[PDB]
Amino acid sequence: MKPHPWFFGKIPRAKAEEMLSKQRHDGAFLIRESESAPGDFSLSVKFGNDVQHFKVLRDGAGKYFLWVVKFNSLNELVDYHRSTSVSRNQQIFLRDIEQVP
Amino acid sequence: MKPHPWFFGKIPRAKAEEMLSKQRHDGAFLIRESESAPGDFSLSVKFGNDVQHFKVLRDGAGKYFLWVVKFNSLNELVDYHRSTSVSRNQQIFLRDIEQVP
Ligand SMILES: CC[C@H](C)[C@H](NC(=O)[C@@H](CC(=O)NC)Cc1ccc(OP(=O)(O)O)cc1)C(=O)N[C@@H](CC(N)=O)C(N)=O
Ligand SMILES: CC[C@H](C)[C@H](NC(=O)[C@@H](CC(=O)NC)Cc1ccc(OP(=O)(O)O)cc1)C(=O)N[C@@H](CC(N)=O)C(N)=O
Repeated sequence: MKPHPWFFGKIPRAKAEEMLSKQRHDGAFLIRESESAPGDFSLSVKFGNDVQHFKVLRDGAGKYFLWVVKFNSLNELVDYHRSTSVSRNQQIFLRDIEQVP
Repeated sequence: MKPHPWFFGKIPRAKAEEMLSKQRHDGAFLIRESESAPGDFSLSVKFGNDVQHFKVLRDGAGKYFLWVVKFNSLNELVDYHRSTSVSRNQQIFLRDIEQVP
């Protein structure tokens, strides 16, 4: 197993936008630890000339979700959204960022 | 910025032990998403011929901690424990795993 290329920890929201702006393909994303909401995660995704931000929500048991379907881990939430759009306005599917070697 | 080499998402506790057992230096670690406690994180660390597991605890606001000092993110908790032992029985400091290229 290898570490996930999408977990950036505590990077500012603006930094996520700076990074994803340079990505070529829509869907390029990263999970970050919110600075405005300590203890919560945020999902930042590239789409066109913009970067969309989503709150990773939790149900009463601690399961994670964006809209309706929830999971036992961020890992599963991320994988589910690689084939089910994270957006309700466009078909945007998560894909790993082209990491800098 | 680059993704953190310590976040492995949802990997089994046994898999974390398998991986860390191969690491040469004490302190080599990874953060994983608990399978027994969905929504919670676990910290696995190598020490000698064993792999120690810690529950990443949360306070009422969602801050993370192992013992007493708490942080606004897993990222900060991890960095704090690179210079303050995660153990009360041995001086074990977190250090990035020697990732396989
Ligand atoms: C345009 C992207 C998506 C579609 C849209 N996003 C949103 O509504 C954003 C709004 C925002 O960024 N406010 C500052 C949600 C959001 C709110 C705060 C936030 O703070 P940071 O952790 O500091 O970045 C991050 C994201 C949405 O409808 N989100 C849904 C679904 C979701 N899980 O976010 C919602 N608002 O419940
Ligand atoms: C030997 C390692 C450390 C020192 C020790 N660890 C512990 O007590 C472990 C016990 C355990 O693994 N039970 C199965 C805590 C622990 C408990 C459950 C667990 O489940 P998984 O997410 O499925 O792996 C992981 C770790 C401890 O005293 N931990 C403290 C501090 C902490 N934050 O874990 C505690 N138990 O509160």
